[PDB]
Amino acid sequence: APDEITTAWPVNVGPLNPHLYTPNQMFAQSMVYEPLVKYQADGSVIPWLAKSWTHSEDGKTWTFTLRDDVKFSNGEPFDAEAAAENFRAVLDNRQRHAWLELANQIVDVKALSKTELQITLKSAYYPFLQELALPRPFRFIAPSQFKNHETMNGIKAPIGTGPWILQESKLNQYDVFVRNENYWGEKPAIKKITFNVIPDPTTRAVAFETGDIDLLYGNEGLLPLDTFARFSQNPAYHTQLSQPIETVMLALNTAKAPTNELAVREALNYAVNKKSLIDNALYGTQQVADTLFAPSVPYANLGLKPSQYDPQKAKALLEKAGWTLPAGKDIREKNGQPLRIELSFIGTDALSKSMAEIIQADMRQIGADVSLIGEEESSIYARQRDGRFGMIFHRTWGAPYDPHAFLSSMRVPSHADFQAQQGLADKPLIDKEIGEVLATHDETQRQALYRDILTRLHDEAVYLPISYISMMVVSKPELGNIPYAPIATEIPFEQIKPV
Ligand SMILES: O=C(O)CC[C@@H](CC(=O)O)C(=O)O
Repeated sequence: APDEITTAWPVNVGPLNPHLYTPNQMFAQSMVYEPLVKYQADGSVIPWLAKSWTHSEDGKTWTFTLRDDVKFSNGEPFDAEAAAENFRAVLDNRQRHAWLELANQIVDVKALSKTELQITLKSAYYPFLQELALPRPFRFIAPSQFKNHETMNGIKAPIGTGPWILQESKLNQYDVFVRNENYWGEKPAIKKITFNVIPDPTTRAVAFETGDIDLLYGNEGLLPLDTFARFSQNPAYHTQLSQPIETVMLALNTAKAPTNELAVREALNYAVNKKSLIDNALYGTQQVADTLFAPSVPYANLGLKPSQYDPQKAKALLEKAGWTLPAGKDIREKNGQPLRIELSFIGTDALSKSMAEIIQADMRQIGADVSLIGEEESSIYARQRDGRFGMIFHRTWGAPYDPHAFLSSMRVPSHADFQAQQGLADKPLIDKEIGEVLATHDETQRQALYRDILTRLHDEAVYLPISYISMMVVSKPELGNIPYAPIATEIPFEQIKPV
């Protein structure tokens, strides 16, 4: 069966609720639901569901001209009314979509013609279109699929206008998608796709080796990085390491002891040996990260000073900061307390645990005792809102979120970044400039803003950049080159031309 292919994923696709996050896997959501406008690599956008559009001279009111020849998955019709209903459906939950400034920007939406769609915003929002193209929450599910007239409280059956229809899902085993025969665009060469739920990376590797897996698409965690290196040397397989897409780092808690002290945060930076960590835990397959964003990220090439591995400098800062060594002890104490710091991570994540132990051992050489708290992913995401952490693995989102959406998110008190930045005297001002960066049409004002924000976050040592990671692919040679989607979180299955 060429028309058909099997792949893998650590967890099920989820309910495929277009307007909800966890556990709805993004790539999947992007398979079923579509946007009015679609994101391009050049950073621009092309018309999609919205055939073309028009805007008020004052740029606050927008009117899109939808496609008529577009039928929802279940034969139903896609029109301005369903659209308005989705937006409305989404906005009824605006509070949680607070991270995406477009959310708290939509004044209201209403249906003009059967195909005319009018959107008015509080302001002439320049990130309007690029933010509609996102995988969520402004995608569309048939109105005839709510739990009342609400999607925030669940949906009926995941039906959209995508080219892929979730034909079947079975907890802990697989998720099946079939080609949507009544799609409005080009016909996807693959007719069926099957995702095998396989948590372990080593298992995913063997799974591929049996011949039962056509492809493996994911990030640094896909399969063990050394096996991937053996795999790329194998004539019968095919592998690919994309260039960096986002950065992984630790987030230090400024609003909590002892990470409430700039000295301790700076010292934590000079104590970790990135390379040794990278070469040893990531198998030299990814690259070292000095700043929150790589210099190749628009607006981020700021010449920020990299903190180099320097145990020497490390313990010197720490002591001047009042954390001295007591007779007969390896760990530093201040006014009675030891320099203990807890590091939370997904206990069942082989990668996090490794960098964890390395970091732990690195810190111990400067008199700091870090405790590893490997926990359920649910408790981890919990401590991120709660702010119950000392240090915490965290990562950016790749294009097109980085850097504007990811910054926007820092303002919302419902996330790790906000939480970690809390105890910063700069915070109020930083959030002020993020809203301003999202608000100015002047490129030079924008350049300066990103500079001020990113320089503060950097100088105040909020994070401990570790590495810029890549997307990897392992596939059967018959599938040819596996393309990358402009949106970092999507998998371009429709482009895969088998044999
Ligand atoms: O799914 C998205 O579009 C953004 C979700 C984001 C976390 C959040 O803001 O709740 C993330 O973890 O990437």
